[PDB]
Amino acid sequence: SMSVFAYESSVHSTNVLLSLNDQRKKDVLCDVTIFVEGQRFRAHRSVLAACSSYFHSRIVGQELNITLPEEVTVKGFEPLIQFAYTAKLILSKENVDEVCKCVEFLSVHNIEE
Amino acid sequence: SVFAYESSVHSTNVLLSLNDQRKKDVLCDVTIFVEGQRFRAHRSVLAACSSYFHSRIVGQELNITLPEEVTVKGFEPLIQFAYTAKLILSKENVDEVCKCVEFLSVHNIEESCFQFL
Repeated sequence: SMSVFAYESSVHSTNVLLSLNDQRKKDVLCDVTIFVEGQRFRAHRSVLAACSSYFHSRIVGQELNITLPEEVTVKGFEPLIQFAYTAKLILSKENVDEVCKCVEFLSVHNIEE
Repeated sequence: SVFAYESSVHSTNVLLSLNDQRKKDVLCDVTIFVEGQRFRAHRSVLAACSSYFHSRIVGQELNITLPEEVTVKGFEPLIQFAYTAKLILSKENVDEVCKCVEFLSVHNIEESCFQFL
């Protein structure tokens, strides 16, 4: 019958993000280093720009080194880079104000505040 | 006490953004040559989506020339799949797309739908 068919993968995007996270954790095929409180986080500039307006501004014109200022803490940032790369944001009484602030600062998209 | 949120759309937003960078030619790092046509992409995404690109990328400005088995008619829908999750097949393109999936070893495509067209 069929002249056309639109095949749709329900697993593909989750799989891309998983592979990008695996790249990140193994430090393979990354292209940016973020410095937070003197701690080095490896990442992909495309993914950071996708997930955050702040990173988008600091990346789009441009290896790359980005220093986040003292308002950004590791306790606040670490869960957000994990969100960026996993779709899962784990918050606790301990980290929630630091995370909340760092979402305003980095302008991280798609987080129900 | 803890709240853990899991977005089922988040990975689909990131891929949308990456597709938009790709179309604008912003933040890309590899150029693919197919039939003398130039396709800009992200090496990380091609590696994630294809064993062939993974081998050509992992230890490596990056230029990747696909051989004459790879055609634009076969390739274009697959680079679009890789960045959208949607593969549009037609009686015209389906054999070319199918061969190019075998050649590139593109992940996450149910091969049984080639048979519909």
